[PDB]
Amino acid sequence: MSISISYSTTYSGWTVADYLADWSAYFGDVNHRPGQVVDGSNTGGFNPGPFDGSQYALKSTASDAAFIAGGDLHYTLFSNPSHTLWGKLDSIALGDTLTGGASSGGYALDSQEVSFSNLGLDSPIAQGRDGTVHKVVYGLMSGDSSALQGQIDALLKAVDPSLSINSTFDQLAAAGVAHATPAA
Repeated sequence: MSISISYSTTYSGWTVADYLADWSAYFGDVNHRPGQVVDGSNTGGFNPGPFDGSQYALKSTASDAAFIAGGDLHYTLFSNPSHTLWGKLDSIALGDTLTGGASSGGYALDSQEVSFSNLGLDSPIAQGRDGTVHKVVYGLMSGDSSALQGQIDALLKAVDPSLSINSTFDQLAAAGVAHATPAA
């Protein structure tokens, strides 16, 4: 039930908060909003889709950044409550260069920098766009990871009250929550 974090050794001395503030700005905002949607540019994709998946993945339109959201996710499109992403969010993986899809056995990052697993998030359809899953993932699409940061901060303090998003990855490794992965 405890949050698990992976990080490239490159980020060992970063705080989680500082990494996510930079990642949000580096990915930027794909502008998935009325009158701005561009299929194959700023929709992302589900595995296996078309409107539900064990993964939802999106590449930046500003940089090589990409994320993969993992769990059991559902998008309502026009159906009440419209344009809601709901369901279970277990993991967020952040890095560069999205590959794959259903036919490849899933989505993958060429360079996975950081991931957060065992997030334990579950938002029902009835909450619509006010659901935590919706707000966490939409923040990643739109250059504001405040919602994700708050959920990670809460999960860390729940493992041990000395931990927070102001901890470095190396501090979270010493606390048994985080695990170093190979550098790009």
